[PDB]
Amino acid sequence: LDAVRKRPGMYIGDTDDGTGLHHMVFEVVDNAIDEALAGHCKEIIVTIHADNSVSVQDDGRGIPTGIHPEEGVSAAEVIMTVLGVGVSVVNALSQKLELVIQREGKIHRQIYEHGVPQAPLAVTGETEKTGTMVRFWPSLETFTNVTEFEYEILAKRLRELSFLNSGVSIRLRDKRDGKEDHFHYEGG
Amino acid sequence: LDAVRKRPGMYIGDTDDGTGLHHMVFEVVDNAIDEALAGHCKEIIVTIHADNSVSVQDDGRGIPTGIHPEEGVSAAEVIMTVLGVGVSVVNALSQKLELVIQREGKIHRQIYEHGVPQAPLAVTGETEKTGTMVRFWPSLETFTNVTEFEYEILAKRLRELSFLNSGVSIRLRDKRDGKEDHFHY
Ligand SMILES: Nc1nc2ccccc2[nH]1
Ligand SMILES: Oc1ccc(Cl)cc1
Ligand SMILES: Oc1ccc(Cl)cc1
Repeated sequence: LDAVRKRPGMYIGDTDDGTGLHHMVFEVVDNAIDEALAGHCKEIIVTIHADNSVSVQDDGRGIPTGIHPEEGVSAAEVIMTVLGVGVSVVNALSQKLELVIQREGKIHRQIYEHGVPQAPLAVTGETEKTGTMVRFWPSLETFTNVTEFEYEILAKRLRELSFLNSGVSIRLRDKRDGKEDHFHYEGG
Repeated sequence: LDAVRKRPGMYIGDTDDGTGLHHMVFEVVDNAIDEALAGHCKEIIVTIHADNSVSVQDDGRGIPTGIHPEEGVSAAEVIMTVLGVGVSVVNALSQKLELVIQREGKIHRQIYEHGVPQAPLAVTGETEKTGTMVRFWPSLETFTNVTEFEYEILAKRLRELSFLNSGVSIRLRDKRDGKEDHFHY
């Protein structure tokens, strides 16, 4: 990840005008849509939290959690820490990132700070559901000037995406003011 | 450097009891002694600053500044960013690190934050002197509980080093309370 940290602008885009900041959300959304398309129901939920973090949930199979034979860590960690631009870029440029994977009846949890995992991926409990959740706090050392998420920028893009991804329910929620939207095109 | 950031205790030592914190200084000192040993004047200066940073100076040749052909960056940056344990570990676990190299008639400067160079090593002026200086601010995300440098822990180790490295003068200065020592065999 040190390559991304050296020159963040080359990977995410402009880090001052807010375009790079919103590209962080859309990179994560692309991965979530990818996961949601594997299942039958297919719903993603994008939430803008009151602390200007964004979470993206899907109800898909869940990112692989088993140990990678070469890397010697969970396959989830490899995805988050090895170099669309990749979710590893989002992780690198997030001062905090929370990963929650529900898979094979188990809840898996891991926390990152500036791309560095705080502990190995851990099974913390049980679940009937499946899916992946990523919540990230954009790094204020990287992202300057425009640091807060504009609802309209996300709402517009997710609406455009709904028509290209048939059968995928996309929910947008803003916990700052309670505003929400539901984009679900069922064509074909 | 992510391997170091992932498990800092495994490289630097215990990050809670103060062992790792002080080992940061000693790793930098090891490189300063190597550089001092191959200079005419053989002195290093370890300074504890008021803002809880430490700087280590030598008056040796200055570490190499030319572009490393494989890595494509200054040889100094390769030393600071690629894996005694090494100054790259110290760089990775410092919230800020200032590098100053005096070599071949030129002053070179570079700043790192958490091991990440803020710009390429740059020529900032002219000089007659030679040597290397590294000042580092230990990351308060990594180093907990014991966050401040104890003078006597550093003085004890530098005394031991002065006997082993007989030719090398070692000065220790505390800018918080004006305390100082000069170890030389
Ligand atoms: N605050 C902060 N910024 C960082 C950048 C890279 C690795 C660790 C870091 N901690
Ligand atoms: O919902 C998701 C799924 C995958 C990833 Cl990397 C992030 C969010
Ligand atoms: O004085 C010195 C010399 C070399 C290094 Cl890497 C750091 C400090």
